[PDB]
Amino acid sequence: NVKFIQEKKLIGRYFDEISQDTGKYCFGVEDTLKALEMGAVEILIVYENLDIMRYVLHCQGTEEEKILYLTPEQEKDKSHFTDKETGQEHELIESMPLLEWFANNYKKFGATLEIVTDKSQEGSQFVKGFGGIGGILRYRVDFQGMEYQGGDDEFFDLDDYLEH
Repeated sequence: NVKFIQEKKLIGRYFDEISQDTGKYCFGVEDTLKALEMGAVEILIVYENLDIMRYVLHCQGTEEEKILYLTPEQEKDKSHFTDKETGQEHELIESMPLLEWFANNYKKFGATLEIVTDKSQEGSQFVKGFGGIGGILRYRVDFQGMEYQGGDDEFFDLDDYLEH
């Protein structure tokens, strides 16, 4: 099965290149997804046994749409579905198997949707270190997270370069 070897070279190439501080990789759904949207991803690392799914939460008010990943415990809590800035209960419109989704249109994003498992040692590095979703990029790209990213260098170590 290609799975065994696919997960070996792919997964390893993810955690190894990152070992070079090349920032040409990302882990998780949000990141792996965003990078796919960024077209920065060269290859996608998603496991067959992915417990992460995509659910869309919306309210009639259409003033606060929310779509994020939830694990067995997350969907159970349901607290995330609501917000203290709206105090309203969202309404799930649809539910789509993320992993299944990844292989559905990965061609559109231009990323190589490759499946892998935790059977191999490398696989654990992903699931245990991340969760079962990763994204390899072609080259260093600009990432956004906290406010004032363009300058404060939240994820950019280059901030020190500025000093000297």
